[PDB]
Amino acid sequence: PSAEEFQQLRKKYTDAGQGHVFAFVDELQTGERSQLFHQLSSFDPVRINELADKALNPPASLEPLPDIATASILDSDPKDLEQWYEEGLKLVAGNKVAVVLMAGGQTRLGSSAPKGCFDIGLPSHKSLFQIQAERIAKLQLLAQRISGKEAVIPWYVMTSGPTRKPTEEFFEQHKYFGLNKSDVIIFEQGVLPCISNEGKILMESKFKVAVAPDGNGGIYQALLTSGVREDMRKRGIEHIHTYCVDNCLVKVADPVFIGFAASKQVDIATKVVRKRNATESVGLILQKNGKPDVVEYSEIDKETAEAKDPKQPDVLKFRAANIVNHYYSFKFFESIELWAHKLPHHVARKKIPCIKEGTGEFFKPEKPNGIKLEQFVFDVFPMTPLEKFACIEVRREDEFSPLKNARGTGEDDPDTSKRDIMSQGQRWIEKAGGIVITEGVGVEVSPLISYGGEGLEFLKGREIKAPAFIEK
Ligand SMILES: CC(=O)N[C@H]1[C@@H](OP(=O)(O)O)O[C@H](CO)[C@@H](O)[C@@H]1O
Ligand SMILES: N[C@@H](CC(=O)O)c1cccs1
Ligand SMILES: N#Cc1cccc(N)c1
Ligand SMILES: [Mg+2]
Repeated sequence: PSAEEFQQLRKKYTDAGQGHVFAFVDELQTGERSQLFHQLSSFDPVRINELADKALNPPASLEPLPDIATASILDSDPKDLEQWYEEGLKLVAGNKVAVVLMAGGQTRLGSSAPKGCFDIGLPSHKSLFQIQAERIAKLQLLAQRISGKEAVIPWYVMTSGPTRKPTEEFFEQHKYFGLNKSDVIIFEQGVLPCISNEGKILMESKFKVAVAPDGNGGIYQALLTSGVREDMRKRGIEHIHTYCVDNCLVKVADPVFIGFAASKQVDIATKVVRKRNATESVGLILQKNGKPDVVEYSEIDKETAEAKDPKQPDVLKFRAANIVNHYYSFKFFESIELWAHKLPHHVARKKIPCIKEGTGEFFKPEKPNGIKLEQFVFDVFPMTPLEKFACIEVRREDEFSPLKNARGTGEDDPDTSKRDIMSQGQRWIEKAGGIVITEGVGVEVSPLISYGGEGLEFLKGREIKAPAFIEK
């Protein structure tokens, strides 16, 4: 507001080679001026230059994880599965388990609304959010069955600038899907400015810098400034499940996963499924320089993606596909301030509509004109010793069905999503003794009826005409 303050900021940016952001301040109303001022005050231009330099002029041994760090639901001792399930449910019952939902993604889907609101066309027309909340509701009920006391899994929902407000409205319109409003917290990750190919801050309007969400790796710094970590501490949380909004099969706060990690006493555990083929758009979990790590599908070499296991020439050497289902101890979140700044910035070339520095005409670029920076949630893995890390294989058909693409794509889209949920529901019923007569597919089982296939005895011997919906 004061010329003294506005000039000092203009000197900082102009000294930093970013003076062009003041190019149009004389055309500006006093409100558009204070907006430009406060947004520019929130960035350190010299820090921006450092980020841009490392992204635009940037300056190792890879093996599978050692078996001491891996497990698999597909061949664990059934006694371990039962023990891990029970211990997981006891942790839920003790009110020590929190969930962080990563829902700050806008693009491959072409929907205006947050991805969590999407109706994949199930007979219930439930959104991804609602299905996920109902797994929470159901899990809290199952855990009460082994304590006779209320169980609470707080739901921390991480949004972005783009998705925050519509997410909150959506939850409020659905009355938080029957959870207690005081146990669901919506918070927001931060942003970084978008950077041109020449290292210049890009301007979205004559008074606003173009910025973008700082990647799901922004979760950690967001846990601090939002107050979520403090809330977790107040609730006595000790175990956190973090996952991506787009997976309609996500086993929220999965008791087997939690029990497995807590009994191994790891700082961090993560779920994988067998990679479907060499080109699947998934990060690969592996051992890099003797540490647990993830190579993202956008950064891996073709030679690495196609390497083959020696005695199995038709199988991929690296096939532990990351399904974005992570466990943390609370102790680990208590260290965020020591290492949140060590997280790398990954770089994507983007077409960012902006104002031309010269004339000032808002234009959509032909070719990629700049970059976006993103920290990745899993880049904490190499901070974690192998002995404090666990990677457990799950079943894709039960645990991983991501919504990445629009209806009509043919993979990882609303139709494969719906088909996976309903194939799962039929499978559950059949194992419980039900019969599904199909004349044309599958059955949608509400999470409030069954979290993971239990509680379906009441359908033994009963015939079900697919498509069907089983609800309370
Ligand atoms: C930073 C991050 O979480 N990347 C994840 C995430 O990729 P996306 O770019 O967001 O589609 O989801 C994939 C699973 O669907 C996972 O394999 C990958 O490693
Ligand atoms: N997760 C992706 C998102 C995108 O490509 O838009 C990124 C990789 C590297 C920087 S951003
Ligand atoms: N738990 C824990 C912890 C504390 C400090 C640093 C790292 N890498 C982990
Ligand atoms: Mg193993």
